[PDB]
Amino acid sequence: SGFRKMAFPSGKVEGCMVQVTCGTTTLNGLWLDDVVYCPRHVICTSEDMLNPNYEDLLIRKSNHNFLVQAGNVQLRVIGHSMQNCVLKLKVDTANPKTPKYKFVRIQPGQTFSVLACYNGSPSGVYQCAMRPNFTIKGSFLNGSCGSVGFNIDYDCVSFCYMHHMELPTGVHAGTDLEGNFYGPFVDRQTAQAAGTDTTITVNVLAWLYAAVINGDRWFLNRFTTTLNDFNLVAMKYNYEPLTQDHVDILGPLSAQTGIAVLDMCASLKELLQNGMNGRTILGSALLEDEFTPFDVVRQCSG
Amino acid sequence: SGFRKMAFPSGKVEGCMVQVTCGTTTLNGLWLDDVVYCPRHVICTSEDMLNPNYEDLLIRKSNHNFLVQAGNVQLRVIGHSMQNCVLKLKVDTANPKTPKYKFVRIQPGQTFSVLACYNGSPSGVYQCAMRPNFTIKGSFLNGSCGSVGFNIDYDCVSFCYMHHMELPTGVHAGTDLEGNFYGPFVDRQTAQAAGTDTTITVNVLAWLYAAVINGDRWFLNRFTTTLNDFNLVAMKYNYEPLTQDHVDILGPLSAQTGIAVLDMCASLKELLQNGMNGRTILGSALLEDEFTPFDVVRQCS
Ligand SMILES: *[C@](O)(C(=O)NC)[C@H](C[C@@H]1CCNC1=O)NC(=O)[C@H](CC1CC1)n1cccc(NC(=O)CCc2ccccc2)c1=O
Ligand SMILES: *[C@](O)(C(=O)NC)[C@H](C[C@@H]1CCNC1=O)NC(=O)[C@H](CC1CC1)n1cccc(NC(=O)CCc2ccccc2)c1=O
Ligand SMILES: [Cl-]
Ligand code: NA
Repeated sequence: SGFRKMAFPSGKVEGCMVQVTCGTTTLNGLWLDDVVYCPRHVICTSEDMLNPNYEDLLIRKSNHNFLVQAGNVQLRVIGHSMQNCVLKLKVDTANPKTPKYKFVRIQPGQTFSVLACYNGSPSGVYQCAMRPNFTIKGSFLNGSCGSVGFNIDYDCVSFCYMHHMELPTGVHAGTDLEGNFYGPFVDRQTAQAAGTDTTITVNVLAWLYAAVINGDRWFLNRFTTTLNDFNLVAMKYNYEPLTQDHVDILGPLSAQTGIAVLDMCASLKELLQNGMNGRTILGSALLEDEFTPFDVVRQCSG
Repeated sequence: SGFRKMAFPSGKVEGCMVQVTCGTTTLNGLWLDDVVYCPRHVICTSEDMLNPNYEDLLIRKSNHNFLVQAGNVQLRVIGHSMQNCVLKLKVDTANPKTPKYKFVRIQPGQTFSVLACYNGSPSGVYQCAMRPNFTIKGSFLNGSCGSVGFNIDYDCVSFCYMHHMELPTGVHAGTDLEGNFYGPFVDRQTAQAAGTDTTITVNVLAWLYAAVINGDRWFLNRFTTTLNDFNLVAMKYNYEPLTQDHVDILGPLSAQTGIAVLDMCASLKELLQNGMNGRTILGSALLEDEFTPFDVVRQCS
């Protein structure tokens, strides 16, 4: 038993990480088949950052302006293509380490794993949620851009995130692997607002289920609640409202523990209104909202 | 910026993970060169588990009893050697994915990454600290035995831990790769005590430093304390006493932040003496002691 923030093993993705250099700027790219994917701002000087015209800036570049290094070997860039906020460099070699893979767009409240890289070398791996405001609380220094987030489904790597920038609050923003931002963000050096973050209620309920599986039972009451009653309490503590769909998702955990989703909602209800009375839950003094029901099932059952 | 529990990438160690079967028991092994290491209780049936004579139990086994599998491939076991609490199965083939590696015995206080496996398939990676009472707060289901813990220095993999068992309190216990148990534990199904854990003081300071680098400033104070003054309040709140070596190890974070180690020791005296009152440092309402000074550096420069 036990319970940690756990990430998918990084192997299949370590094999796709390369270094991309354009003049002064070097950052990380994703080499799959004969394409390398990286953020388009690789072309920007720090002058360009304030207010780039990526169209004009890319016309100034030719394939030979792009240095791609796979470990100790360079890959000749033959083509290049701007797709929204990513750059696709067509290269003369196909990644023989290319896994079975997918590009997906994750939803708020869903988690993925981040392979944090620098100069095309994997440095560290960790688990993130896409916040309801389409930001991530990651760990990125300069040189980490084009690091990716991913899930594995046995054989298949799902690529969902590429890291582009850090916002004034210290939270991070990136794109899907077709180069569209999550949220109202642009690849430019200007102060950008994220908006009010909210707690991922369905994930918090999942965490409380993980707590009971691991034998923290003190916060359980014999009470139940309706979805509407829970929700008008919840709104008040800035909690994402809970739909029938969120209940159907929590179902398998209901069943592993024999506690109905709505009895657990009554338990959450009481925690927001009473607040933990200096007790802990999975040795935490606050409620955790970055574990999906899938995360909890993956770990507390497989 | 930002600050996360980070694990080393698992690619190198994923290459070395195999499934080992003895009769009915199946678990994870580490395959380096032409040798697979695994926990020895692989030879046990669940009655044996209660009080095993590993010597007489191993005697009954021959190489053919030992099914080893690398994905779909069967490796021919051609020799077996019990070393403390690990089995060394010698096989006909060198792992061609064997990284540069060492076997190390980490100290209490130090972190490593865990690659959790089932049926010789990696499933997840997480970061642990070795507790002062030689337990780990792992995440381990049945099948995870033979899961290994490690650090990476550039290209070289330091193997430090192999998973054997869960204690009555929910924490986990294992061996180095010479199969000596971390702590006063044996591979018997019998209730065993870890006894009093303590807070790793040097880690709390490094984490306080991680906080300042990230702009959690609020707990900084005009004051500075002495080691002796600091340690008197440490003894009380069940913290490991602080030594010159600990100050010396915190030096580089001192350099990065411009905050003397004993200025920061005074923010901590403060916090233990007044609790946090439910205020948050890097959005934790409790003090974190599972980040080393090297882990904060590695991640904050
Ligand atoms: C990547 O491009 C990279 O890793 N290699 C170059 C970086 C990674 C960043 C920087 C540190 N942490 C990260 O996550 N990305 C950037 O530097 C972006 C590029 C922009 C999309 C075009 N970037 C550029 C300039 C400024 C910022 N952010 C900040 O300066 C902090 C927020 C802020 C606050 C006040 C006013 C403006 C901006 C940035 O992220
Ligand atoms: C491995 O043998 C394995 O993965 N094999 C398939 C497991 C790993 C376990 C599974 C659950 N969590 C883990 O860490 N290890 C064991 O099953 C050990 C083997 C014995 C050392 C030789 N093991 C066997 C029996 C019992 C336990 N522990 C418990 O039952 C919990 C603690 C407890 C409580 C009260 C009284 C006694 C023990 C065990 O870890
Ligand atoms: Cl906490
Ligand atoms: Na916490």
